Amino acid sequence: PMPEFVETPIPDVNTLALEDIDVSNPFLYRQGQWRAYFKRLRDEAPVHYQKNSPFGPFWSVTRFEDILFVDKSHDLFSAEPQIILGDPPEGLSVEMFIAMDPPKHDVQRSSVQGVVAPKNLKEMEGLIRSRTGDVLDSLPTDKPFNWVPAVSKELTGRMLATLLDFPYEERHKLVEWSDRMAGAASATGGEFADENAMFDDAADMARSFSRLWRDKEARRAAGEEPGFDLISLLQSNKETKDLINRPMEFIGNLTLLIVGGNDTTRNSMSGGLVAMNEFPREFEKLKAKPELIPNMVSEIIRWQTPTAYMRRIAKQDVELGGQTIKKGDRVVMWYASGNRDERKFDNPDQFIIDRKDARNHMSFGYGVHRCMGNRLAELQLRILWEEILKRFDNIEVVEEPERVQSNFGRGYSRLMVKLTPN
Ligand code: HEM
Ligand SMILES: CCCCCCCCCCCC(=O)O
Repeated sequence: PMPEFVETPIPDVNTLALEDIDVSNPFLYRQGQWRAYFKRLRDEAPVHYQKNSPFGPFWSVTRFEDILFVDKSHDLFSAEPQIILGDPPEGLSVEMFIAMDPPKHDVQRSSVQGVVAPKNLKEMEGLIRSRTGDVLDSLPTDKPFNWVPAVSKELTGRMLATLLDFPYEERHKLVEWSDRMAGAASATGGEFADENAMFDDAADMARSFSRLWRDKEARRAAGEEPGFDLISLLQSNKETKDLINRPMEFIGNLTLLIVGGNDTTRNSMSGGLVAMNEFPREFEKLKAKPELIPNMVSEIIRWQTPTAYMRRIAKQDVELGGQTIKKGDRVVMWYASGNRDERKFDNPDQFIIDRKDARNHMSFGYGVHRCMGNRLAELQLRILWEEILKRFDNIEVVEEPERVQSNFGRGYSRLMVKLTPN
């Protein structure tokens, strides 16, 4: 059983020899050391091998251009068998096409991609906007409140339910299951170290998803209008009508969807407020020119980088950054560093809503695995800020945010916000 990660003070990077820089530490983000640690790696060892880590030996690729190459080169770097830095609880490795190489990756992704196709998103836009306005209206305006459960987690759970047509009153289950899987100490240095609960969740999820498939099939056989959820789409296409007969594909694809959209959406929604707090001239610029919302959504996603990395394994020896990556080595593409690389972005650490190249961010990765839900993610953020401008003249963070323990998700568990209506 992987032991629990206990927080200790992270020293300055200059106190360390290059070979001893270990960025797998899941408290780097919380302690505000990630920026300096990744800068030193970009400047002095952009392709860096760490031989001593709790998750095992690994390479760190930290420059924007080098990450691009690795992410795009599925001929040289495999996404199998996992894309988190460590390993899952033995027996609890779920099959997900995010950790699959072409050509199977392509078959499975194509079988679900229609759920976030633009025509499908347009039909979801009104429900997303309704819920966003209802949630914002319900918020207190005379006192600070925790934005994380009140807004980010609330809207994300509703969205995950809509994607699977999951019972709304059980939506919390999708988040709880996703949080435990992504926060496994063995995989991300997260706080979830009870493996029995992970096995319990796996069975509860297989049963819940199986019940959902059979329930939707029955309702379909009864002539219910086919919805815009993944289940309805899967049951509407010849190749996936029998998907329940293949349980690895079924449970894997559905688990990937909810984990993929769980804390990414949550921390995108919270992170924009943190960026507004650090660069409040950005809020005045936005109020003066709302047209900049779409570009600002890209800049929020660049600055926050809700998912810090994706991991690969070298299919062969590969020369990169003056180093020889050996076949079988684990290679970690640090999006969180790539997006702060001044070789691509001027003033990278600065939140600039009118940033000309904000759309060039690598927060969704690049290559065959580039985030499938990227348009829905941008849609949710665009609606949130449209509805924020309608209601509030100012939003202030009145307390230092509390940040989540993980080397994988970059996020906030507590964000105290004071709203000023207009
Ligand atoms: C800003 C929000 C989001 C972030 C930061 C994010 C992050 C990522 C990243 C980094 C990847 C892999 C990139 C790569 O390896 O090159 C990915 C893939 C994926 N994401 Fe997201 N994502 C977001 C939104 C969403 C949402 C809302 C969903 C669900 C609706 C989703 C579902 C997926 C799926 C299914 C994949 C696998 C695609 C594949 O492997 O072919 N994403 N995401
Ligand atoms: C414990 C092994 C599984 C870890 C969680 C699944 C992998 C992450 C999938 C979501 C990707 C993302 O959110 O960017």
